[PDB]
Amino acid sequence: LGVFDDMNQAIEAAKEAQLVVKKMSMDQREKIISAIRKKTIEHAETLARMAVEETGMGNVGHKILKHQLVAEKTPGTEDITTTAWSGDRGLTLVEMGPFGVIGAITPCTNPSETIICNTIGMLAGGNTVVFNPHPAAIKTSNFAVQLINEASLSAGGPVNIACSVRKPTLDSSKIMMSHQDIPLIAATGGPGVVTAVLQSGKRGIGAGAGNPPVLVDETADIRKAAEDIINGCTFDNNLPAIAEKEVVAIDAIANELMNYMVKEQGCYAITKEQQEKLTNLVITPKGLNRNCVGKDARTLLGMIGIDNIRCIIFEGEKEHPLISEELMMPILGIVRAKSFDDAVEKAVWLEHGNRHSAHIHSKNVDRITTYAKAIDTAILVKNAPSYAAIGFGGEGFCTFTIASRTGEGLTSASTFTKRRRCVMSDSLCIR
Amino acid sequence: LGVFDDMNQAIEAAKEAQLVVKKMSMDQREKIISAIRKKTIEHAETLARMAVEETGMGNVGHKILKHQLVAEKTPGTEDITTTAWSGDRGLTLVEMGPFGVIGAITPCTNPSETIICNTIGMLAGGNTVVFNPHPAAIKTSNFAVQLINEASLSAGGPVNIACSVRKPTLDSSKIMMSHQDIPLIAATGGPGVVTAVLQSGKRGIGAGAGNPPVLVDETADIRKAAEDIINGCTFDNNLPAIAEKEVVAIDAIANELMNYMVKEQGCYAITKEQQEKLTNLVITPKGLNRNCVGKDARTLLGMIGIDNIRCIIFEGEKEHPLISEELMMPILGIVRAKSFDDAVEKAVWLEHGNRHSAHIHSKNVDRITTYAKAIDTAILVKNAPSYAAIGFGGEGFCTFTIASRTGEGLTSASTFTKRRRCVMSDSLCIR
Amino acid sequence: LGVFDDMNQAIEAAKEAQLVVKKMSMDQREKIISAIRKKTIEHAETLARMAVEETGMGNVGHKILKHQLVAEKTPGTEDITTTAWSGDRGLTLVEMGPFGVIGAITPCTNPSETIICNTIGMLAGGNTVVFNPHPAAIKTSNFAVQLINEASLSAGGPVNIACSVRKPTLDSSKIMMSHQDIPLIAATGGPGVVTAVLQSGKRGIGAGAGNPPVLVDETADIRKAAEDIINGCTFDNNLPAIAEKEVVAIDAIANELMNYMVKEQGCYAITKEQQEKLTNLVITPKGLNRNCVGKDARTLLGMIGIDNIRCIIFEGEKEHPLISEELMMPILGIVRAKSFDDAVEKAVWLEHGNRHSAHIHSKNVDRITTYAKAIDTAILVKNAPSYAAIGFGGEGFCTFTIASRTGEGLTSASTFTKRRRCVMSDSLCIR
Amino acid sequence: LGVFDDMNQAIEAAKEAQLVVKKMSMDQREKIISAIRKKTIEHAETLARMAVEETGMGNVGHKILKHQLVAEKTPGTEDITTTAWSGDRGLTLVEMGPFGVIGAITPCTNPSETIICNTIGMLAGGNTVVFNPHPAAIKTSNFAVQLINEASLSAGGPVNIACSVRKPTLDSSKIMMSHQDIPLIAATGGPGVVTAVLQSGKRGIGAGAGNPPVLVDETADIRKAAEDIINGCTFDNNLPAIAEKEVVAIDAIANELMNYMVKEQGCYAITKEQQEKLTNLVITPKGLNRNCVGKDARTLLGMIGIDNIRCIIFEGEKEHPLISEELMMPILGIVRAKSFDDAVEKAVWLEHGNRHSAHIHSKNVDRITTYAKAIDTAILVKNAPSYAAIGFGGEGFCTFTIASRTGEGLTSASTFTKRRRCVMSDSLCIR
Ligand SMILES: CC(C)(COP(=O)(O)OP(=O)(O)OC[C@H]1O[C@@H](n2cnc3c(N)ncnc32)[C@H](O)[C@@H]1OP(=O)(O)O)[C@@H](O)C(=O)NCCC(=O)NCCS
Ligand SMILES: CC(C)(COP(=O)(O)OP(=O)(O)OC[C@H]1O[C@@H](n2cnc3c(N)ncnc32)[C@H](O)[C@@H]1OP(=O)(O)O)[C@@H](O)C(=O)NCCC(=O)NCCS
Ligand SMILES: CC(C)(COP(=O)(O)OP(=O)(O)OC[C@H]1O[C@@H](n2cnc3c(N)ncnc32)[C@H](O)[C@@H]1OP(=O)(O)O)[C@@H](O)C(=O)NCCC(=O)NCCS
Ligand SMILES: CC(C)(COP(=O)(O)OP(=O)(O)OC[C@H]1O[C@@H](n2cnc3c(N)ncnc32)[C@H](O)[C@@H]1OP(=O)(O)O)[C@@H](O)C(=O)NCCC(=O)NCCS
Repeated sequence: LGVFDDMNQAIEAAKEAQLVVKKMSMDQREKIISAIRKKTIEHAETLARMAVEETGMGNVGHKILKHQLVAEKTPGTEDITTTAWSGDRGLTLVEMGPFGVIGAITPCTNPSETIICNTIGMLAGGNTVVFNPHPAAIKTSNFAVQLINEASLSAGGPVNIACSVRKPTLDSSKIMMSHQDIPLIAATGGPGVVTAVLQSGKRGIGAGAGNPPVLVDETADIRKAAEDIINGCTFDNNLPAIAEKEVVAIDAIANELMNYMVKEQGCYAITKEQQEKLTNLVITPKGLNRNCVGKDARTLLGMIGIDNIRCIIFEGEKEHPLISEELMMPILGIVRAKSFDDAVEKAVWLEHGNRHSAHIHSKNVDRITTYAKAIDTAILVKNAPSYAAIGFGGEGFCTFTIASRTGEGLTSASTFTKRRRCVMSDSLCIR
Repeated sequence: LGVFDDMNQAIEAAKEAQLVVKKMSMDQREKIISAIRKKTIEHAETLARMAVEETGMGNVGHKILKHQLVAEKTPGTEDITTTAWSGDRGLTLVEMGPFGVIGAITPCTNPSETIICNTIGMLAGGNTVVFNPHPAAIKTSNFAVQLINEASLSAGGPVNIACSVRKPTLDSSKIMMSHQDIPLIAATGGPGVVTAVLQSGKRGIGAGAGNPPVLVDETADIRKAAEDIINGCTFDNNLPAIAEKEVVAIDAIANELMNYMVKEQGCYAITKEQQEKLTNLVITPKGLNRNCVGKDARTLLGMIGIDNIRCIIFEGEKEHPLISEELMMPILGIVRAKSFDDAVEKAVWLEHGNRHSAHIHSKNVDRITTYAKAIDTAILVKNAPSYAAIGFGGEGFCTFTIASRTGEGLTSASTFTKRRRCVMSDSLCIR
Repeated sequence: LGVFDDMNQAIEAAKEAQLVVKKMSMDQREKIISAIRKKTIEHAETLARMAVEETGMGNVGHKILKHQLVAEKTPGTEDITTTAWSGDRGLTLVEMGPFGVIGAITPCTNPSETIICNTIGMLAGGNTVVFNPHPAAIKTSNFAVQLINEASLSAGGPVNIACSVRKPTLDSSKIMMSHQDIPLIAATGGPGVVTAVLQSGKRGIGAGAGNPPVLVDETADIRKAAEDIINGCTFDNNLPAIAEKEVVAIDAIANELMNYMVKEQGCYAITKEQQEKLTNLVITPKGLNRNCVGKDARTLLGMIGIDNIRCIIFEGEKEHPLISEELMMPILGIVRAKSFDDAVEKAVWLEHGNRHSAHIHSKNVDRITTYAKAIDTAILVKNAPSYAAIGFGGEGFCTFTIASRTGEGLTSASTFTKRRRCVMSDSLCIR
Repeated sequence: LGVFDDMNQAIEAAKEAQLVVKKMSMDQREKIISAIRKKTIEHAETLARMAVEETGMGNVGHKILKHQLVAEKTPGTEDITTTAWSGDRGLTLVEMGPFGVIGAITPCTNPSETIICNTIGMLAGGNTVVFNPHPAAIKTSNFAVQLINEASLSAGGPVNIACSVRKPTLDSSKIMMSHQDIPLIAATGGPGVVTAVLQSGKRGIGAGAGNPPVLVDETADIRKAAEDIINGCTFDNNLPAIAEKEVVAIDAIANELMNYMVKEQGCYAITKEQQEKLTNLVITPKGLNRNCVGKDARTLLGMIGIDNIRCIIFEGEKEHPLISEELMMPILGIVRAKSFDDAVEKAVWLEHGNRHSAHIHSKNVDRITTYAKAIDTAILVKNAPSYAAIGFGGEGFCTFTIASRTGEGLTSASTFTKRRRCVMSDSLCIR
């Protein structure tokens, strides 16, 4: 249901559906969107269980919360807005119109979250969407597509507002990328897929990688910073791109911070020898060990023969491979800094020019400003866990497509629209 | 001044300048922008004369007005705006940050207009820009770059906020497109350059082609529609992408309309035989005749041995090559329509799926709506000349980079920025 | 529950509640607001029945729809918004803070609609409210107050977010008006109460009277204009201030229009003699006959011995007392106009400088503009029934407090807040 | 020129002018506004000198800067904005229309600043204005009116966009307040005039009094706080309502702060005996000594026989009459606080429920938030002089009419407009 044997079929189906969607009222779109939100909540446990079973990554309870967040806080048609300028020369409107059929490449970390979040946004703007799901999360992804189409059916149709394929491949992704009925592709993934999309001759909205540092200075609430940082790091076993993945801590509070992490936040400190063993396990000749990504801390420790604990920590240099590299594992090094400017320099290196996400615990407005300016990320969270950036304990809406590479930031319905100016000359200014 | 021997030098220079620009206050940027506006006005006659002399296209008086429009109505730092959401969970800001060094590929139709308009916008957002000017308008383009740098010098620097090269080529455009210090390219030109940009692995903001129809229905002010349409068509000899390039007229008013065009608007009606000769002249085995593009009507008529007149008109079918093809010449066919829905169908075919610009003369709100929905263009002008779309007799700002292919519409400073969300958790909501 | 024996008690109670509300999160306010919306829908039939029984005015089915509209389309906390300006000099925020305890004077036409609509808006902005209900609709009004407090209790409190008195009087309204703990009064009623409020030394948000003309010109869809106009006029038996209360029709379509009204819209045309009898009935030495206001057409006709029909119509001069005077009865005179400018002149006289509401059926953009500029009302509806102005078949939110006298227009949560500027100097601009 | 013998003449003249202004284009209004800005700058020295000579208050150099600020940063027609909502049900616009002729009551502290600032704003929205100037600043005020009319003449008229009377009185203010052609009064003054305006049966936009505390905590940059606070306090000899008028300082930094004030900021510390003499001088049986208001510190000290120095300071209790009372003199008491919460409590008492202005020097986000929430003022400045609140070293526009009593905050053009909703049903949504 919405799932096809080949990519050309999927696209044609979505194209037919879009002729209806584009003519639907906002109330009609919103009825479908409401049905999607409801079904996402109703089946959050199933979606969450499916992802862990299929990919081996993450954990069920956190994926339930992520789907609840998508359902509650993804913008709908209220995100489609109009500007008006009027005067003696008349009325000029700027509207957000559909692109048409949008292609979307989705990850195996937040598979159904991305699919459902993209769909709500894209439908609100009058589009339909065709997915090429990640090959490691195909069943989970297509289940979400099927749910979306059931929701639309329950609200009177049409079917195929979201489409996918049974056996997504590099080849089927290439059919999408070169298909002339797809004017826009939303690429949520790694530099591999995204560069390909930005080489397609289409507009591409491109997520990128991150390696988010969290800087803690001596003005911070250190007890709360420990709680926030481990909560954010270990959320869905560090799978989210936004999650804290290393700490830069001012010398004077580093011991207090790590002590709290061990004593109150379920962190286990590993020795140099244990760091060496863990490094050899999780970084391989083929790169990141796929058998380790998104595993919980107790499992990773077990894998190297070390038997409550939810995070692995240690103090190290920024160049340490478990600190400099984005692991998507609950492994969190603490880098000690001599001074604030030292700390900012370390955090900037650690972010690696991704301009994705960065975090700080500090009560000082000048410090916060300095860091924000220097690090220049799509996301900056101050005195909360990273997930405050997508509306979990922070103001603002949720997305799972953070267009750090192409600059649109946290994408929503308005992102996936074409701008149209309508100039009504010398009339309809009523003033 | 701002002009370099090779593209790598240009880019490095712009990159150095941008480290200063990004740290400049809005007042500092605006001082430079004001100086640029002033200099553009001061040298509009020179820029206009240079373009006609160098390219052989357009006319001086209209290019003066286009530069005046750029100077008066291109947005500056006021276009860089901030959103805030606040509540018990604190304060979330969304800001527009710089990309960095932006590459820009510019046309030979509105060469200096595009360069100056792009620069004002890009500087406002904290960027610098490197141009690869059109090879047919190199001297005009680089003069504009030099003016921009003189303006910046007059306001205290820095130099190289806008850079270019002495001898732009396909090769130098390729250095820009593949340069890792350029994260964004603004491509103002034809499908050739734009597709290349959208294959570059960078975000590309892409202008496209158009073929703007103007539909006149029987409710229109026909005398004024004749005036508006010929004024818009013949503006800078039909060079602008937005200009009217064919008419679709309801049968009942078509004769009245064309009569007005001949009697009051300086139009000359050509016979079938003359249409045939003109077609053979302006469409060639190599495509559009470069020796004809942007020539005035008296010149084009002279070229086929026909000796006040500012536009060539005739009645014909939509498929007629002087009607279906975008000529950028003051040649305007009138296509007769049986009914409104017939007229909309003809206009939609004639726009060729460019979703660029379209125009209508009608006083009927339902008719206007029908047409606007069906034609789905970045620009729709109602009851005015096309140039009302860029702020000449219409509400709204000016641009010369209309991103019809990639969907950003009429570009301005905000277009050329990265979005950043800053989440201040549990503080700085003062309510 | 929320209802007190005397006004000073009510105000103190609301004042205590407001110390909690102002510190509530938007999510907490919205939980209560959601409960209020739900309860309003659940008890819409009861509220509607109570009003007709108590006041003798209006009709139950339409009052059900009015309460559904209030519940669905009154803005909540989303209407409380923040502006931000940032640059080198730091960050400036403008926020909407509470006034405190707001007093409100409400009508007997839309009693509970006004109370519930005011409360949702006022609560969203951090205020509480104290009502002095209309003495003709006390039981209906206080039932609505009780419902509001039940909703708040169901969501965890506090009680007394809305308060009222058991026996509202002119005297108790004067205690409210002169009470130093009430910095703002929202006055929904007649010139009597509103002027008193604007003499109170407090800010007053003041509804005024109207006499809304609907102009139909020869370009209109006349069959649909007949339907829309009688639907709008007869909605809740013409009680709403926005409702059509006289027609100005271009000569050429007047007969067609009235024919449709009689043949398809349940209108009964009265003779001059019948007009005379009806005039003597409904206009009295004491003014409008209270026994006639808000009665259906069949009843009014019966009252003068005339026995499907839902509206009384006739053709007459603008000065005819059943045309020039706001009756809040389904009595609708048609004034014939020679020309558009004649029609605009007649409609402007008929609106009596209230600048409240006016309506037009016309497909011509210039005509619409002319009329809109000339009539200068808080509300102008084009080609729909009047109730499109409050979100019933038109874009936009619902209100029952239209501040035509003081200029705030269709009031909502943002209306009832104080503006606060917060200047964070030389920090927290992250760009 | 714009100045009349009696108030009825002034109002009729303004009423005639407004029929033209309301029909003027934004470009036409802005041409006049530009001329007003230019003339204000050109004659700032004259306006400044006139005020000091006439009233005996303030100082010329600071009044020059205040007029430069008015000219540069008062919003014009860009502050008049439009909202649009569109969908299947059509297009709804909300516009800002004129009130008409606005009455304005202006002060003798910032006489011409208020007049010019009000006029720019009011003209932008399509209004004209009639002033009743303060009787102590009549010549200065009417000079400003004359300048405004010269500016309008220079831009082609009309004359009388701003009107005044030769001999303003309580009686002429009452003619304005009760005049039926004035639907709105902007009252910039003391509780006396404002309450009268809020008793007039008109909408009144009401400035109120203040007594702005500046709280300095132990996290502040104390050297800079000393500079900022004395600069803000002593600006135009403490005449502005926004200016710092007492300090609440955390014990631990109070001595450092006052030491800096004496050593670097030209403060003179007075003994208890000198405080007693100064109190007897400046507070009298008739209230504030008019012969002392707005005098410089050297003069006030001289007046009690005490002979570089620009501010008088001393440490005292909050109830000390030179601390608790708003003096509009460069007299600044420092109140010592035991703790932050103590300091907030003291500052809140000192503001006296005016909800006007308050200030803080602190680098701590939580502290700032606590204070902002507790003090609930129209203006809160953090880590700058008070005048950052009107755009002098802070983000945001300038006003001299801060509607603290009625809640509109820092008034501008949009403040002085009526809101109009225009519902275009089932057309002109182009999506
Ligand atoms: C989670 C992860 C380790 C799983 O690895 P995996 O199972 O081997 O799958 P991969 O993502 O490496 O991709 C396998 C191949 O399919 C491609 N691919 C990825 N997503 C695809 C999709 N929807 N559709 C089609 N092909 C896809 C990849 O490019 C790759 O091809 P390649 O061999 O030419 O490089 C990996 O996806 C990853 O590291 N993702 C992080 C990217 C990201 O968004 N990071 C921010 C979050 S912290
Ligand atoms: C005006 C015009 C007829 C002049 O033609 P021209 O002098 O032959 O120049 P061209 O634009 O055709 O380009 C010549 C070559 O340089 C390329 N080129 C164009 N702009 C370039 C630029 N800034 N920098 C480097 N190369 C450029 C072209 O791709 C082309 O290469 P190709 O042979 O591989 O196709 C032509 O530019 C044109 O038709 N432009 C319309 C595009 C447009 O924006 N239309 C909307 C306005 S109505
Ligand atoms: C419906 C209506 C005819 C009922 O008349 P009514 O039962 O006699 O009640 P009234 O509104 O005339 O008011 C009776 C008295 O109580 C006053 N009053 C009205 N509302 C009051 C309220 N909430 N609380 C206290 N007193 C109120 C009135 O000022 C009046 O006092 P008065 O004798 O000094 O003038 C009358 O309210 C009316 O005409 N309202 C229209 C006002 C309006 O908003 N029109 C736009 C809608 S079309
Ligand atoms: C500066 C000041 C001390 C000068 O005092 P003044 O010369 O005696 O003039 P006043 O303002 O006291 O007013 C004198 C009388 O004219 C009235 N008045 C004030 N402004 C008026 C105006 N434009 N037009 C007509 N009457 C006016 C006053 O109400 C007063 O009448 P009253 O005797 O019934 O009370 C006094 O105006 C003042 O204290 N203003 C502060 C109000 C304010 O805005 N404070 C915030 C700034 S810190």
